[PDB]
Amino acid sequence: GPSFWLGNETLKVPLALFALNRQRLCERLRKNPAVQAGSIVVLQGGEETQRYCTDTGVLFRQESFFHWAFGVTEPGCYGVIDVDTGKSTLFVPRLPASHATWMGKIHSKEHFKEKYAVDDVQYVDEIASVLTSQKPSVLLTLRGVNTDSGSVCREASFDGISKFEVNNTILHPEIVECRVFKTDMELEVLRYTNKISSEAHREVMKAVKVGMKEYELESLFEHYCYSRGGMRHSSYTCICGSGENSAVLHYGHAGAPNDRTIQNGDMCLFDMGGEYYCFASDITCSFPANGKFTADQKAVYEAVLRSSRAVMGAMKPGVWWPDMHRLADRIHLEELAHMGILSGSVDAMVQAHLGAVFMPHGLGHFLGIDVHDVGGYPEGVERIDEPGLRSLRTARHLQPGMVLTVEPGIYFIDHLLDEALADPARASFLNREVLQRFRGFGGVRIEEDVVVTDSGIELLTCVPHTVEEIEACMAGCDK
Amino acid sequence: GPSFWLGNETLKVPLALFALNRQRLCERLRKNPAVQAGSIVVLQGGEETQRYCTDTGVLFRQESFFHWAFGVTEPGCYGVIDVDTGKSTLFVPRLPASHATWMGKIHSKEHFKEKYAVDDVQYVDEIASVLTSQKPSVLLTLRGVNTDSGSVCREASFDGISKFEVNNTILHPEIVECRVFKTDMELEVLRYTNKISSEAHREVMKAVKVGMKEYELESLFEHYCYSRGGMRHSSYTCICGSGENSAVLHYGHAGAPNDRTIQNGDMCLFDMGGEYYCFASDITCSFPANGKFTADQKAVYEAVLRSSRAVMGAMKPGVWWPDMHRLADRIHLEELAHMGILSGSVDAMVQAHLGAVFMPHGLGHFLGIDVHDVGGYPEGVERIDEPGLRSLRTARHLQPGMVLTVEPGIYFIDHLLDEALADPARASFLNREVLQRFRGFGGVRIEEDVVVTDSGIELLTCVPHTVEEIEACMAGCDKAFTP
Ligand SMILES: [Mn+2]
Ligand SMILES: [Mn+2]
Ligand SMILES: [Mn+2]
Ligand SMILES: [Mn+2]
Repeated sequence: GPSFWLGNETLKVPLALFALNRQRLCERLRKNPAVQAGSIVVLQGGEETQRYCTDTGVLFRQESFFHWAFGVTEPGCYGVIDVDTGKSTLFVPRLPASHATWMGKIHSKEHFKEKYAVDDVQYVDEIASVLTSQKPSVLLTLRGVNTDSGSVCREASFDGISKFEVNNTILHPEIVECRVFKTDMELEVLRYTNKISSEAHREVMKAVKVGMKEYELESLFEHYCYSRGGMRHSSYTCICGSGENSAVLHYGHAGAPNDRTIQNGDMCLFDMGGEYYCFASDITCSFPANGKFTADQKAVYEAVLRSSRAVMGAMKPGVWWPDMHRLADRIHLEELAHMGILSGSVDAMVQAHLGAVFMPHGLGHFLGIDVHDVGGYPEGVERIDEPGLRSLRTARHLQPGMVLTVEPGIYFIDHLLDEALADPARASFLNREVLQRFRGFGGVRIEEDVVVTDSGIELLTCVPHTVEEIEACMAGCDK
Repeated sequence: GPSFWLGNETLKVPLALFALNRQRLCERLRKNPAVQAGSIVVLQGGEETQRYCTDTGVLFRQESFFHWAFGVTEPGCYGVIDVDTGKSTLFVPRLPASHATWMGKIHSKEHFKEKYAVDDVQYVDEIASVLTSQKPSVLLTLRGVNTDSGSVCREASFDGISKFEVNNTILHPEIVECRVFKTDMELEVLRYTNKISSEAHREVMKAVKVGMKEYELESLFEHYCYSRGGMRHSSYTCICGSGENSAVLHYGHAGAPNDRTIQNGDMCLFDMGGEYYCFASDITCSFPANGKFTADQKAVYEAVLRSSRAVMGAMKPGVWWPDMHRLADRIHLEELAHMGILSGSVDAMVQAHLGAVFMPHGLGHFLGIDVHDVGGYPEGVERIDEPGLRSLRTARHLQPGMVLTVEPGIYFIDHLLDEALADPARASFLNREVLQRFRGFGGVRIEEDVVVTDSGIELLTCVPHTVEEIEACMAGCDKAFTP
C-alpha cells in the first residue's frame, strides 16, 4: 500500500500503520461492556492557526490522537470509525475551485482515499448527514485529562451533533491504552527518529567550540534533522544548557532562550529530539565544552552512566517503574558518597530522600507521538507522594511494547542543596567543604530511548555516552 | 542603556527603541481630543501555550502590539503606560521560590526593571491594587479588527477590571498608526533582518542543486538565519516552490510542505524571511535550478525586473499605492506582448483586467513587527473591488517612514489562464501558440523591502536580483563581484 515519505534517505511509513491502530482500537472497544452496538468513534483533527490576531500562519502539526488514528497531515479534517465493522471515513474540507491560485492543486476525495487508505472520504460540510445515514446508537468522542499537562482533551464537535447521542467518557481511556503499546510499524518509526537525532547529536558534539552560543548548536541540530531526516518539527524545544544552565531543568524556553556563551571548562547538557511524521525522539548528551572531562566532571558523569546502565539492565516485563527510579537514586547516592560529597549510611540517606536533592525529576517517561506520551497514570495507578517519585510520569509496571526514556541525572541546584543543608536529617550526610567545589558545576543527564521486550529492553538510541566515546568524538577522531 | 543582543555578529537593539514607541504613543494620545486626562494604556502580553492537550510546550513568541510597546520576551506579562506622564509599569508573573528547582535563578522585579528600562515593575497578581492606587480616569485597552486576518485583537483583562472604566475603541487606531511609521531605531533592525535574510538567500542560491528536495533549502535558510543572525523564528513559513510549484502562491504549508525534488530546467521561487526580536523581513528570490536562465526564463524574469524597477523609481510620498499596482500590471502586459504571449492593444488588455491573470496578488504590503503589518486599511480607506487590486493589503498613499514590500510577479496559473481563454472579453489577447510553451513554466517573483523616505525610497534588501547577479551567485562568485 501507500507510504508517507519525504524522499532522499527518509523513512517510508506505511499508511497501514494507522489502519492497524484503528483496528486495535476497535478490538479494545468491542470488549468494553458499556460500548453499544452501532457505536461510531468521532475524532476531530487540528485546524490551521495564526499568531494572535495577525494573518501570520503557524506551521500546522496534527493533533496526536487524530494522527495516531489516521496519520492525516492536512488541517481541518474529521475522522470516524464504525466500531462494529472498523470502517473508516475521512472528512476533508471542501475547497472552492478558486483556491488553486494560492494553496495548490485541489485534490479530489478519491485522491485522499488513495493517499490514506481509508474506506471512504466525504466533505466536512456533509458530516452530520453522512453520520445520520449510518443510524448510530451513540457517537464516541474524546474527552479526558492529560496527566502531564492537566489539560482536557478537545472533544469533537460539528454542526448538527446535538441531534446525536454522544458519549465522551468511554473513548479516552481505551485509545490512550492503545497508544501505550507500540506496534512493530510504530517501533520502526521510533528507530528512525532515534537514528536521525543520534546522528544529529554526534554532529553537534563534533561542532561544539568554546565561544559559541548555545543556540548555534540548536540550529545545527534542527538543520541536520530536517535536511537529512525530513524532520520539519522537533519533539520539544531544544535544551542547550552550558555551565550553570546544565543544572536548569527547564532551560531553552523563551525565558531562557539558549543565549549563553559556552565557556572553557563548562559542562554542556544538550537535550534535543527530532520529530518525524508526529513521532518523537528524546535524547540528552552531556559532555565537557572543551572535549576533556576533568576529574570532577568524569566522576559525576560516570555516576549517571552507572545508574543509566543499571536501570536499562534491570528493565523487563513486571518491573515496577518507581523501583527503577529508586535504583537510580541509590546508585547516585553511592557514587556521590564515593566522591566525598556525601558521608554516612546510604540506607539512611535513602530514608531521608536525599537522592531527590540531586535528581528532582522523574527517571523517565512513556514516549510515542508525544514526547511525554499518554497513559502513564490510568485510573487505579496512583502517583507516589515523595520527593522525586512524585515527578514520575508513570507509576506503572513495565510491559512489552512500551517505549520509555531512561534519563537519570545529577545536578547541583542551589535551592535544593540549601534546603537540605538546613535540615538536620539531611545536612549530616553532606560534606560542605567538598560540595562547595561543585557549586555551579551544573549537571549531567544521560537519556536513552528504549522499548520493553519480552525479556528486557531494546536500545533505540545510538550516541556516544562513555567518556572515551565522547572525548574521541569531540577530538575529531574517526569511528 | 541596555540592549537586546544574541552575541557574535547579531544586532544590539537598544531597549530605548521601545521607550521611544511608548513616548510616541503617549504624544499621539495626548493630541487625541477624546482621550481623558489620567488615562492609562493597558496591554496584555502573550501567554505560554502547548500543543493541543499535551504538555509539549510551543516556543513563545510575543504578541506584536505588546512587543512594540515593551519588547518583553517573557510570557504571562502585562504592561501599562500612563498617558499624561508616560510612566511605564511592567507586570511580571509571581513565580514561587520552589520553581528554582526547574527554573534556576527566579529573577527579581528589579532585574526586569533594569532589563527593559521601564519605570516600575510589579507582580501580575497585584495589577488591580496597583492600578487602583494610581486612580486612573479610564483604562485604554486594545480592540480592533486586523484587516489581513479579519481577527479581533485580544483586549486586556484581569480579575478586578470591571471596577474600572474601560474604553476599548480609542487605542487600536492610534497604536496601529504609530506602528505604520517606523522610527530610526526600528529601521536599524529592519536593515539587519534584511541583511541576514539576504545573506541566507545567497547561501541557498549557492547551494541549490538539481535533485535536492525543496525543504533542504528551507532548512539551510533557517539554519543560517538562526546560527548566524540569531533569528530563532522566521517571519512566515518558507515558500520553497520549484517547477510548477513556483506558480503556487501560498506553497509550503502543511498540505504542500516543500517536498518536491528540484529538476533540471525548473524555475525556483524561494520566498523566505528571518525574524529578529519580533521584527520581520520578507524577500523572494527566483532563479533557475541549474544556474542558467533559458531564453524563456530570462524573458519572464526581466519582465518582472522591469516592473520592480519602475515601481521603485516611482515610489515617493504622495504616491497612491494602487497606482503602483496598476503600473506593474501595465508593464507586465506590455512585456508579455513583447514576448509574443499576448497580442493587441495593451490599453484594451488593462481595461479587461488581464494583468490579474498573471499577478493575482497585491503588489506589496506594509511590513514591520508582522510581515503583513497593521494599518493598511484604516477607517475611510476602501478596498478596491477589481481583480488583483482587491488583494492589495493597503490602499493608502505613501508617506515617509512607511516600510513596504515591492513584490511584482508573473505566474502561469492554469486555472486563471483557462478562465481568460473562456472569456470573450479576454481570450483574444492570448496567443496559445506561444502561451502553450509557458504552461507549467511556474512563476517569477522579485520581492524586496524598502523604506519610504522624504523624497523616494531606501533599499533594505541586498540579494542577487538581476539575471547576471543570479547566474554569478550560483556559480559561486563572491558577493563583491560586480557582473
Ligand atoms: Mn529529554
Ligand atoms: Mn525525556
Ligand atoms: Mn514574501
Ligand atoms: Mn510579501
